[PDB]
Amino acid sequence: HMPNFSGNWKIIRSENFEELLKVLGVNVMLRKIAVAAASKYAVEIKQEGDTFYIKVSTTVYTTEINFKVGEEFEEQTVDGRPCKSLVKWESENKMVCEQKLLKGEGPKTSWTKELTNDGELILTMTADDVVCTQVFVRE
Ligand SMILES: *C/C(=C/c1ccccc1)C(=O)OC
Repeated sequence: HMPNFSGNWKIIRSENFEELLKVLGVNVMLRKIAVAAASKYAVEIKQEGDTFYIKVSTTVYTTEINFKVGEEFEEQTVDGRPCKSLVKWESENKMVCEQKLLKGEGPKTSWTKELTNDGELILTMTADDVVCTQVFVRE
């Protein structure tokens, strides 16, 4: 088991989170409470080959996804709406996920995760023209 995405990550920066949530139509007071909650984001990943288990948690809330690169799975937008998601590799250490809402119309959502050369995990989340960036380090 060589070094890959696998491991336990804690956030150290969080740029544009508030504006992402605005685009997704979250009200001011909840955006502010979500920004506070976001400085305790922790991520646990177990990666085997193509196949991923990911646990994202804050203080009061936790979610898990399991997916295979290339195969459709069901999950949620940053704002809770169910969606069909599909993950593709973009390079050795970057994956990108396109999301389509199960029900309704709304903004085009996507995320990426990427391991950098100096051992950080970077997560981007996109809603239309707005890009949120979160940097994590090994716990
Ligand atoms: C890693 C991750 C990111 C994410 C961001 C926004 C919407 C859905 C997913 C995730 O969900 O892993 C559980």
